[PDB]
Amino acid sequence: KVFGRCELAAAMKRHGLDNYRGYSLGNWVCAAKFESNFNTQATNRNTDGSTDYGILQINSRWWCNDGRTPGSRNLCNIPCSALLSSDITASVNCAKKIVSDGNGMNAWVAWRNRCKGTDVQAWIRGCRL
Ligand code: NA
Repeated sequence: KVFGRCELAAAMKRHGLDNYRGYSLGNWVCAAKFESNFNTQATNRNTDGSTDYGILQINSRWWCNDGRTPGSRNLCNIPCSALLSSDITASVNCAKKIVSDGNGMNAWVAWRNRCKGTDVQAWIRGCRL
């Protein structure tokens, strides 16, 4: 499913992402925008053989099992395909684990390169939150 901006903002807020680990909602929406263009079905393969999945482009090397990443850790205890659902619940539960890992949102290269230090608040402007 491709989410609308405000629709995603509302869903993430509902799933407890607003200010989670002190990252405001604007951050999560910005990240999702640039990682997957708000599409829960986005997949991208990496040169190391791992693949990123879903709206937050979660990587198969550490967080999910896709059966084809040798030496995967599967730290969110899920198949990667679960990350492609129209329901963002598992994506969200796993993102919380990631962002708590030590590097916070720097784990998401597009957040770091495109959202960090910007007025991320603009991503939720106009929504009924
Ligand atoms: Na904008």
